[PDB]
Amino acid sequence: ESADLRALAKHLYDSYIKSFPLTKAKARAILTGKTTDKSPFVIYDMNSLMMGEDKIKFKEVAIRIFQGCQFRSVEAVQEITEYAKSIPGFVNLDLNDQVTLLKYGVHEIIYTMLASLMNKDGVLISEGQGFMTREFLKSLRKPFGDFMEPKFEFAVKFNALELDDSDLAIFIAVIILSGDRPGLLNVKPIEDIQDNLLQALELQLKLNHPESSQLFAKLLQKMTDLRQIVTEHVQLLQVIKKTETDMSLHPLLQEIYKD
Amino acid sequence: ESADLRALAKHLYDSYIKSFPLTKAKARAILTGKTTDKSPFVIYDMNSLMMGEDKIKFEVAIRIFQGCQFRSVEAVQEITEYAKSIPGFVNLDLNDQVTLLKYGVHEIIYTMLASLMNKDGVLISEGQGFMTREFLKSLRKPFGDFMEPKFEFAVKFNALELDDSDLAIFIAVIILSGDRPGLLNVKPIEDIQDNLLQALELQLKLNHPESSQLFAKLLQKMTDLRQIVTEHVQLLQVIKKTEHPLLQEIYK
Ligand SMILES: O=C(O)c1c(Sc2ccccc2)c2cc(Cl)ccc2n1Cc1ccc(Cl)cc1
Repeated sequence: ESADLRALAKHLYDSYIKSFPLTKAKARAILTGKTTDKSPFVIYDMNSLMMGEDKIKFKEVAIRIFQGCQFRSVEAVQEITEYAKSIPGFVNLDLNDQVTLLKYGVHEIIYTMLASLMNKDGVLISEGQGFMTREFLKSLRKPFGDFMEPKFEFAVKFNALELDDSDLAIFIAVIILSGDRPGLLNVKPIEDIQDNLLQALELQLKLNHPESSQLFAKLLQKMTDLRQIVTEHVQLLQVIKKTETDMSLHPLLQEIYKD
Repeated sequence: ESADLRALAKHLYDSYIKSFPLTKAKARAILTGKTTDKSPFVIYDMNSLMMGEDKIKFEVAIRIFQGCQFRSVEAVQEITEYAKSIPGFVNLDLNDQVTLLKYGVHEIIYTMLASLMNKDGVLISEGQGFMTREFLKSLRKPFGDFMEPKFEFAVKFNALELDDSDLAIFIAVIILSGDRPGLLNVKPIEDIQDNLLQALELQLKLNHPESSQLFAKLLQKMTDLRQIVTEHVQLLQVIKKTEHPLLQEIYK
């Protein structure tokens, strides 16, 4: 029945609101100039980089950003995990599976919501207080100049679909409850929920975006882009783990990463 | 007007059946042997336990309370789904919704843990098990005292013979407690609790006419509930001193 799906859309939107303080809609207000939010201090060079500790709340310059990006990730992990817990069925699954959905589905979800924070020119940082240009990032040191660039490439392809937060919440769920991830014990109950999530999404996109022909297919097809950018990341991470054996990864991120 | 409260009373009860798979009527049948159709595997000492993972699919004392937490999390989800059926619950400020559940869940979980409990132990795994109280008292410290206070409370609580139709309005009242720290807009909250309480007060009289001042005795147990949770949280404090990083994060 329609009504059962649209009621599941409501439920997940609501959890998404309750688990993610910087929504895409908050993000876009800041990035355009609406008077519902005030303005970001742009960081675009080492000079601005250094009023940045003064103005907005917050060792090589390139690495200090990394360990900042890395701390943001763990907060984002902490946040997606809370959102999964609301996904009907998820907590009832086997527990070894729950950790395997999270461990693999987390990064794909990061880079999806990181797109809400990005436009062609840069990325909000610090709960929106900051904004860091794409040009600054790509100009950093020879391992680090290439970390956020393919994130940007995806985000501009992705943001063109013009999803709002309420669509995103359902698409986030499908991502989590995949069923094709390595090491799952009972894929069938997973697949059964994801079938329900896909149904919900399918309806939701047709209702929210009635002129957007085949947005469902175009949405789901972007699950390929995400996969590939997780792959470049992991590989790129292991380079600096031995360029700077000085630098440390936080334990929960450590667990996520199982080469 | 009493029609609305009788109407609220069944709207909640129906929502409670949809939200909670294992009801007190259901449990009660299993405990008393009345419904002989199925009989729960019982875990009375060590060797019954290791045998129990085979029958009911899921150190020893650690694995036990660890499984005790997995079900809390499941239960929280069933509570949350129920909450959203309470008239006007979803109409409140999303922050106030999160705060009512943040502080309300534990009180509700021991309440419905009481439906699962008699003098001698507690039903486990959707009732397909029964773990003896004496087996859980034999656990290592601090684990041998964990469920002992809860057992104490359930016997007193189960002594007010409440049914699921009662508990349905009761626990609603727990959730609309306007004194949870950090609320932003309390009027609507207290506005719903004063409605739940009217409906609970009527429900107690009609369902328990011979039970004198039961309303009052129910409201007094909410002292024993709050005291229980306080007592619970800081034993999880001293278990943070005795014992995947992904797992710790699912369990907050
Ligand atoms: O998942 C279960 O059914 C369960 C469990 S899980 C378990 C089963 C066997 C050995 C260790 C843990 C449980 C454990 C204890 Cl010490 C007390 C009550 C327990 N239960 C029953 C329970 C039901 C509901 C809620 Cl809210 C919390 C607990």
